[PDB]
Formats: sequence, C-alpha cells, structure tokens
Amino acid sequence: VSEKEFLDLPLVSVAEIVRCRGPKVSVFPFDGTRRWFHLECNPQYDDYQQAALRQSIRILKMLFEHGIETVISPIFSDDLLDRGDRYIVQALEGMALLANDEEILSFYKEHEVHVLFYGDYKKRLPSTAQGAAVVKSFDDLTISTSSNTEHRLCFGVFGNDAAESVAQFSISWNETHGKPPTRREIIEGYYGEYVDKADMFIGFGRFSTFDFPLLSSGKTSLYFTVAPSYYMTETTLRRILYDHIYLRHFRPKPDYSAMSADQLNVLRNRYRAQPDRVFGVGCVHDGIWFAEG
Amino acid sequence: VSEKEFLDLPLVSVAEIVRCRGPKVSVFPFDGTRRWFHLECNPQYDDYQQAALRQSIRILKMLFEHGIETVISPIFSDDLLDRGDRYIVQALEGMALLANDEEILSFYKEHEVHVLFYGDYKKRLPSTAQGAAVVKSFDDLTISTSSNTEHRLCFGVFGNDAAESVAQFSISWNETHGKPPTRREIIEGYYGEYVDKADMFIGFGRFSTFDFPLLSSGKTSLYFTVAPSYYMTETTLRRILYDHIYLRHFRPKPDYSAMSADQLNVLRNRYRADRVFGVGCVHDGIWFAEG
Ligand SMILES: O=C(O)c1c(C(=O)O)c(C(=O)O)c(C(=O)O)c(C(=O)O)c1C(=O)O
Ligand SMILES: O=C(O)c1c(C(=O)O)c(C(=O)O)c(C(=O)O)c(C(=O)O)c1C(=O)O
Ligand SMILES: O=C(O)c1c(C(=O)O)c(C(=O)O)c(C(=O)O)c(C(=O)O)c1C(=O)O
Repeated sequence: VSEKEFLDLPLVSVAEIVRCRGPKVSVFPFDGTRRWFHLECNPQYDDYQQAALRQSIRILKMLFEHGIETVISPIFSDDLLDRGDRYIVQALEGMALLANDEEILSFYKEHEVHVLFYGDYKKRLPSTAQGAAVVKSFDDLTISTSSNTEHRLCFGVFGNDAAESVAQFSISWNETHGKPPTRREIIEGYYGEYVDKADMFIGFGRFSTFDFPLLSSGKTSLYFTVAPSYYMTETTLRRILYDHIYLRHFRPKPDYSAMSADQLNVLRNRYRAQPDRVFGVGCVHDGIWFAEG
Repeated sequence: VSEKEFLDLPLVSVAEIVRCRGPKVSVFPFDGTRRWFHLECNPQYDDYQQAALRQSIRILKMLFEHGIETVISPIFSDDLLDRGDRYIVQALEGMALLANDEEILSFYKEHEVHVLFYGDYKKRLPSTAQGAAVVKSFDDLTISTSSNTEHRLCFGVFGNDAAESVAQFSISWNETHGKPPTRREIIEGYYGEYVDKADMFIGFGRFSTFDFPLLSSGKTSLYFTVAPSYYMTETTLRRILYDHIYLRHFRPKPDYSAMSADQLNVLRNRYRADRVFGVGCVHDGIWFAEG
C-alpha cells in the first residue's frame, strides 16, 4: 500500500483503516497559534479567541473524521510549548469558549464527542471568580456530553506532573479498597476514564512533547510540524497517518546476515558519513527557531 | 556565540558551560547497536557483548567529560526501540557486563560515577537464576560506586510504566509518615536518588522517546540521530549541545507587532511553503526520516 494510493483514498476507507490499525489515541496540542494569528489574520479587526476556536474545531473535526477514537489536547500548563496565551486571564477566556461556545457545543454533538478534562486545574486554576466559573463549566461539559460515545476528547489544564496526583489517588484507593489501584484504575482516576497509551503525538517547532502523563510509550510515534498547528491540512494529516500506519512498523524486519556486500555498503553509506546528522538540531532566524532539514 | 566558535572551544570550556547552563540531566539510550555491529564489525570474529560494552564506555565517557552530571540510559524493557538484544538471555549477558566487567568498573572508578538502576527489574528479572544473579550484581554495583560524587548513571531495566510502583511507594510512604510523599520523595523513591527533570533526550531513527518516568517535560529537548547511537562523534554531541544551550531557548522573543510587511511576508512564506519532521520512508525494511 503506497503513499499516493493512501492519499487517493476516500475519507471513509481511511477512517476504517485507522479504526483497525490506529492511531487509536492521538496527542495534539495547538501550538504557535499566536504566530499563526499574526500571519493569517488581521489582529486589528479579528477576534483572537474566536479565530483560534474555529481552527480548534476544524482540526478536532478532521482528526475524528479520520477515525481517531481519542484525542488528547494539552490546552494550558507551565510546560506547554508555544502556548496560546501568555497570561492566564486570556487562557481562561479560551477555556470558557471550549466549554460554552455554541459552535463547539454543536461540534461535540454532531460528532458524538464526550469531553473530559485532566490535570491539576481544580486546585491550580485562579482562586478567582473567573476560574471558579471555568471549573464549573468543565464539570458541566463533561456531564452534558456524557451520552456521546463515538469519540473522546481530553483537554489538559495543568496536565503536567501527575506524580503527586497519582500518589494521593493511590493512597485514597488503598484506604477505600484495601489494595493498591491497578494501572488501569490509576489512568481512570487521572483522566476520568480509561484511555489507552498514545499512538502518536503531533507537535510543532522545537522537538518536545508534554502533558500526556501515563499515556506515553516508545510505541508513541512522534511528529513535529514545521508550520504552527492551525496550518494543518488534510494532506499533512494523511502523510502523518500513512507514516504511522505503514512505515513505523514495517514488516518483515531486515535480516542483515542475508545482505550482500553491496547491500551492507549501501546501508553503511546512509548511516556513515555524511555526516553527523541529527534531527532536532536547528537554527534561529529573527528570534525564531527552525529545525534544520 | 556561534556554532563554529562553540565547536572550536576547548573541551574544558564546553564542559564549564554545560555545568552551569545545562543539560544537567541527559537521556541517551543506545539504540540500533545491532545494525552498527553488523555494519562496522565482523560477527564471525568479534564478540558482540564486548564490542557493544566498549562503545557504551566511549559514549558515556564522552557525555560525562562534556560536563553532563546525570545520564539516564534505558537498557532493557518492553517499549525500547531498536534494543540491543531480542532475547533476555543475551540482554542479561549485557547487564551482567555493566555490573561486573573490569573495563567498566574501571570507568566508573576513574570518572567518579555513581551507578543506579531503576524500573521493575527486581520483580520481572529473577524468574531465573541468571536474573537473580544480575539483580544482586546491580545492588552490589550501586553500593560499591556509592562514594563517587561527580556523576550519576541510571540504567533502565523495565523502566517504563512507573504508575503502579509510584502507587505502592506512596501507600507505603503514607503508612509510615502519615502524609503523602512529595514529588521529590517519589522521584527519590523510584530512582534511588532525587534527579532533576531531563533536559534532553537523544534517540535514533524513528522519532520516539521512552523509559525515563517522572523526568520528562516540555522543556526536555529531543533529538534523533540518523545513525545508530554508537556512531556518535564529538562533533554530533557538540551540535546537539549547542542547539540546546543557545537555540532552543533563544532570547529575546520576537515581537510580531514590530515587524515590517516584508518581515511578516518572509516568515509567512516559510510556513506556507507542507513539511513534518517525523514522516519517513522505508528502504529494505528500514525506516529513515525524510529531510
Ligand atoms: O511568552 C510567551 O507566551 C511567548 C511565547 C511562549 O509560548 O512562551 C512564544 C513562543 O511561541 O515560544 C512567543 C513566540 O512566538 O516566539 C512569544 C512572542 O510573541 O514572541 C511569546 C510572547 O508572548 O512574548
Ligand atoms: O507484531 C508484529 O507486528 C510482528 C510481526 C507481524 O508482522 O505481525 C512479525 C512478523 O512479521 O511475523 C514479527 C516477526 O519477526 O516474526 C514480529 C517480531 O519481531 O516478533 C512482530 C512483533 O514485533 O511483534
Ligand atoms: O526483534 C528484534 O529485536 C529486532 C528489532 C527490534 O528492536 O525490535 C529491530 C529493530 O531495530 O527494530 C530489528 C531491526 O534492525 O530492524 C531487527 C532486525 O534484525 O531486523 C530485530 C530482529 O532481531 O529481527
């Protein structure tokens, strides 16, 4: 099955393929959107939060339409890369939109998305009226979308450093059960439901991943877009899916004892000089980091 | 300071720079060493475990000498990529070497390395006799290198999925202390000592990271070499270090509201021209990242 074929497939058979072979759980932060906003919109007229929210809908829609069961989307934390909002008041406007805007509520309905929140936000959100309201809206959104069974969407708010949460949870579970919680139960406790390990993380810019505790594995395929997340097109998404599905786990494994001198030379040249190439090494233009290619 | 300048530096300078600007903690699994072995050695005449061991010593020495304080190296687990051994009898040979080999005991001694092991190896490993022995060797090695204070080496053996371990550690801790353990205490519990969050991870081949629970962060800089880990030269390491130290956290941050139409255009065009690092191709059953 070739890449061009896969790009030529109608959406339905792609979603079938993904439902069979994964990725089942995908991590996708929306990074660099302030960059995107200053390049693709008019900051003098356009409303930042609405522009961003429209793109979040578009991308979530795209991911689910391609047959991805669960999306994990870090939204706000101390270690989020290229975050959507520098200051928490603006971030709280964004989160509120996530839990109250009619357009996105309609999206959750139309795509049967059940929406969960993870992280330390119940403690760490501002002890302000606004943060109280946001926490409330989160709880309400989890409730109002709880009849939706086709897709799971997990938003991460202070979704780094689960260690203390796991500890306290485990202590409680042991007190209430007489035995430690299994791994499964720990995951349910942190995310509100059981979620399988991530099959891919799609990042942007600097190679870095974050905010998906308990869900990371060496099997999680990692990608890093050159352009900020909201530049994501359906073709890009397909190149990533094709790579994860057919290329990252190609069979059969090569047998190097079976190789000709030529075959070893050919493979040696790829790895050997030239030279000492490492992906993730970059360069800086006008204060902006870009991976060298 | 530029890439060329940094590369021209005396090692001692590079190391002082690393000592004060980081990476203080670096994750470096040794991956694809079987490809390397089939490409660079003679399997009919060369001993695999010894060749691998010698390369491990070379790279570890290189990292510690460049000023890095703690190296975390996944050795064996269920989610390692391009692992050193397909079967656990061989992997136990390698582990045994790490705790018992003359050359490497000498390495720990001369570079004042304290060596710890993390993961669920005490439960999984000693199903057999060889495993039980490896575990005792692990313990002995942690103890006999314990007065070394310059550098820390953590070898990962079944060092993924710490959740259950953290849970039991916390239950026990709370039972003996009357309060939950802090993050620091949890980290000390899992690794034996407190370890700061990883500042960088250096993989190989398929973009993936693994086997450093509790120590991963958005700030962990990630790198994936094209060639198997044992091909690493001092130049590669210096390019990596330079990127992490001076590029990944460039200041000052750009101000888009202060750019000219032309400046906005040039940047808009880099992004509008669609590439994804991590997308690859396959030659002869082997995956390579596309440039
Ligand atoms: O301080 C910021 O919030 C910020 C960030 C950031 O995520 O920390 C970035 C960034 O993407 O890393 C940028 C940036 O686009 O480089 C800026 C910026 O406007 O230059 C800021 C910022 O608000 O200053
Ligand atoms: O789980 C695998 O994907 C797998 C497969 C496979 O294609 O299903 C094979 C195979 O092609 O037979 C093999 C194999 O080498 O026989 C392995 C394997 O290396 O054990 C795997 C696998 O990694 O699980
Ligand atoms: O089954 C293996 O152990 C294996 C692996 C592996 O780590 O799972 C790899 C690999 O690097 O992914 C390879 C490989 O080099 O691609 C091989 C191989 O010899 O092709 C094997 C293997 O022992 O078959």
